[PDB]
Amino acid sequence: VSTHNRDKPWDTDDIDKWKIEEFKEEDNASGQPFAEESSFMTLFPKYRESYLKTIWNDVTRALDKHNIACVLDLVEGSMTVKTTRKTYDPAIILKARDLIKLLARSVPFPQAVKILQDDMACDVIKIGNFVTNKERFVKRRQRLVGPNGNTLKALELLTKCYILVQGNTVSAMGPFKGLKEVRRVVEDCMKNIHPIYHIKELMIKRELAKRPELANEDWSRFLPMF
RNA sequence: CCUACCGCAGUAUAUUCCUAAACACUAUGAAAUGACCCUAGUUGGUCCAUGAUCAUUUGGGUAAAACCAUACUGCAGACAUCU
Repeated sequence: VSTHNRDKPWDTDDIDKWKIEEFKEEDNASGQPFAEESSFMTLFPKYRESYLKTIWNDVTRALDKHNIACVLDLVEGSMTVKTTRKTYDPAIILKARDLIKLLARSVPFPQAVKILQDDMACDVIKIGNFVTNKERFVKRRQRLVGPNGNTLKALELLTKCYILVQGNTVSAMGPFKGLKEVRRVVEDCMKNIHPIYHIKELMIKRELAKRPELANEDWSRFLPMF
């Protein structure tokens, strides 16, 4: 019910709106760097520490590709990413903040480095606050993994996203629709709705998306209630 | 009578060619709207015809000296007259 909405004839259906253009150093017509240095700081758990000790230079090399300074201070236990004068991309500092958050949340660096690509996007879901009891929290966290990781793989097959369940956080790296789907699955799993309940619904949704006629109509009649 | 050690002065401590590297010079073309660096400036900093900063190869230069140890060579056995 989009009341009082004007028409948009300038929009073209042939143009791929989902397409993403690359960026270059000459892309900005200002010709000048950022006026103020912008930094993002995160903390990491102590058990990550030594692993970061062995990876950080490589991390710096990755940020050396994107002209972003980085620092890792063990005494505060913090990692900070800073924009530089040679930096020309305004969103790469946000992607570096996502990178250090993913590195703190136990995502390995060969997987975590791909967040610097424009296509990838990450979501960190906090699951410590849903239930207070320890045994129920452990059980519901094991529901996501299941036996031998299998349903977790199914969740990957549900979303085409890298999913890592560590401590109080679920880290998901992938497309935005898969991020929203795995957010739904993780929150409903922490609210004791079983993961297979959403896995079967996602499979039925994919089968309905296979048929364009079913995709035109509502899937709620065909799909079982949950 | 001789030999070795002892004293002092020397020589060698690998040699020749090619090549790699460092430092500096020299030859050629580029200079005052001169060149370089820094989240970078109401005049920032550094170098600069007393040669900066890039090239181009033009060719040659430097990498010692002293001492110890080892091996060899030579010089002398010296209390110093000299009026």
